[PDB]
Amino acid sequence: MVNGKVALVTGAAQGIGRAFAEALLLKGAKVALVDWNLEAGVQCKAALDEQFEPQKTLFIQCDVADQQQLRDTFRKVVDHFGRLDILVNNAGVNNEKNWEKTLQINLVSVISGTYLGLDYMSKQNGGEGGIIINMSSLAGLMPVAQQPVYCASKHGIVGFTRSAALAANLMNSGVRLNAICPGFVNTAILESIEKEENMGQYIEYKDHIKDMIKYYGILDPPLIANGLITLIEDDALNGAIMKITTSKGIHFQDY
Amino acid sequence: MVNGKVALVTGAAQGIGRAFAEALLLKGAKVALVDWNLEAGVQCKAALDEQFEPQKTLFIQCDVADQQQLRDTFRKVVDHFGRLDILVNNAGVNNEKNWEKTLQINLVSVISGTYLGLDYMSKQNGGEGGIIINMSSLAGLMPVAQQPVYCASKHGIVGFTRSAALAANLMNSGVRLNAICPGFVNTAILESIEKEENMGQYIEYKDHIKDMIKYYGILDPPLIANGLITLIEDDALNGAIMKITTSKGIHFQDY
Ligand SMILES: NC(=O)C1=CN([C@@H]2O[C@H](COP(=O)(O)OP(=O)(O)OC[C@H]3O[C@@H](n4cnc5c(N)ncnc54)[C@H](O)[C@@H]3O)[C@@H](O)[C@H]2O)C=CC1
Ligand SMILES: NC(=O)C1=CN([C@@H]2O[C@H](COP(=O)(O)OP(=O)(O)OC[C@H]3O[C@@H](n4cnc5c(N)ncnc54)[C@H](O)[C@@H]3O)[C@@H](O)[C@H]2O)C=CC1
Ligand SMILES: Cn1ccc2cc(-c3cnc4ccc(C(=O)N5CCCCC5)cc4n3)ccc2c1=O
Ligand SMILES: Cn1ccc2cc(-c3cnc4ccc(C(=O)N5CCCCC5)cc4n3)ccc2c1=O
Repeated sequence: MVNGKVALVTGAAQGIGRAFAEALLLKGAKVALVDWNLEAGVQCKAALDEQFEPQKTLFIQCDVADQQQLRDTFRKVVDHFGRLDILVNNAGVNNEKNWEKTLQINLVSVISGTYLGLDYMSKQNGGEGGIIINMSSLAGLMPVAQQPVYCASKHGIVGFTRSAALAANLMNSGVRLNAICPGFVNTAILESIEKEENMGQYIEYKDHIKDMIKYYGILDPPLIANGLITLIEDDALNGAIMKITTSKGIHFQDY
Repeated sequence: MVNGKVALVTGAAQGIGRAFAEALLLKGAKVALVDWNLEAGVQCKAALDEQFEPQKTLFIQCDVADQQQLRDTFRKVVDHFGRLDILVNNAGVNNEKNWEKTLQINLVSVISGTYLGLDYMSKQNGGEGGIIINMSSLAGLMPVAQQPVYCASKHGIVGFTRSAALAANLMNSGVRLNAICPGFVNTAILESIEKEENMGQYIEYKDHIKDMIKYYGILDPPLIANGLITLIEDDALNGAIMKITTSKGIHFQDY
């Protein structure tokens, strides 16, 4: 069940994040959208208000790269609603010129948010348990030539997820950690490859990514949401890596 | 071959780095030791001077985390031996309490050093070619419960190496990138898993990894040097993952 549970989704004003938020609110959940984009977040919240209830959503503007901001955002989330049951970490960028910030946002922020969610969720620290869902890509399971740091960040995310799952199992925290790896999703992050200001030296080789995209296909963000509702609804699923593609669909990386 | 080539090996004051430096100097290559430990580097340099020629070693104190020092160390290394031919990125600290520093030292520093090596080594830019070998662990392709962020860093190293190999093949830089994934190697980093000021919250489960170490045995740093020499000697090896264990031995991750 999801009804009555509090969900905290990072970067949920557009793309996959807002699809996750819509799915969670459809199943019934008080949802906190945190995002560093003020206008995008306000527009997303005002759109979600029209079909859902006004009081089941809460927008917070914060940069997940900052640590004090993330801690204070978690403080506001748990203060407003009251608890925390689902934590989805999907705030990624495709900047290769400033790859340091890309690594700080994709990987460091994921681990920091996971630790904060364990702080506010683990039974040892006081809580009932829950789920923490980390969003990686198939780049975390296979190499991508035109974006090395993004591949490294996704690999780090998947490794950290499938190790922290075993850790949390050992610590009796009651928190189950799973990772979601989509293929290509029709979002804005897909048009970033076409620009050199966040691609840099690899802007000359952006055609290979387009060829791969055409060969495989493009996934609707709603379908990705069906993955999130599938891991949450299953209690006996800890550390499993969800893979979403076109031909196969929603399956798992049998390790 | 490395009969007269120049190698920048990282973290060569002690442990695996010292074995790499000894092997390379035995083969005939000038070696630039880099370390953040003044005394540990000075003693290693004195020993290597007493063994090999005085002029084939150059010790430079630098913290690989600091970007300015790292780019101001490559400058002196290339301003001393003239060229750069081998780049061994080997600098890992196990510290889960300050996991931000661990991530910065293990993953960010390796990527920055690889980018500097491509800047100073790519055939199209001003160079001739060479090899960049990033040191990883078997935890780079397996989950480890008692150290999640270390697993994430190693997964990032593996993914970045695998992707950057294809990238460098695509840009015609002539630089070959490979990664090494040893098992348990008898060094001074295994004593850090028995320290609560170094492992933090996972110090109650160090027995689980100690059981694994006793089970798979331990490895001699000379074997990792043999693996490095095997990687460098073969010109048809780009992106191959180097696995060293005690039963199979030196072999490759067949992806
Ligand atoms: N869209 C795709 O085709 C794929 C995306 N993913 C992953 O899904 C995640 C999100 O999906 P996208 O398609 O990229 O959506 P997107 O284009 O909407 O980008 C994610 C959103 O997160 C927010 N965000 C970014 N950096 C942030 C930060 N530092 N602090 C707070 N909020 C921040 C922004 O609102 C941004 O629009 C990313 O981590 C991405 O790597 C996974 C596989 C493929
Ligand atoms: N020893 C083992 O059993 C395993 C080790 N490794 C890898 O080997 C490396 C560790 O070397 P070991 O010989 O095992 O032990 P070690 O800890 O003695 O070697 C690492 C050395 O690197 C240097 N170093 C650390 N941080 C630095 C920094 N920021 N700047 C400059 N120098 C720095 C220090 O001199 C340090 O002693 C790591 O890269 C680790 O991932 C891989 C698999 C298992
Ligand atoms: C059957 N099959 C087999 C292989 C396969 C591989 C991929 C596949 C392969 N490289 C990828 C590299 C990067 C990303 C990614 O995160 N991006 C894109 C760029 C913008 C940022 C967001 C996704 C990828 N996705 C997708 C589908 C299939 C597939 O359906
Ligand atoms: C046949 N076989 C099969 C599996 C296997 C697994 C490992 C194996 C399994 N977890 C590992 C986890 C971490 C590290 C590591 O980097 N540390 C240790 C801690 C201090 C920092 C440095 C190495 C590991 N090494 C080793 C050998 C075999 C092996 O020989």
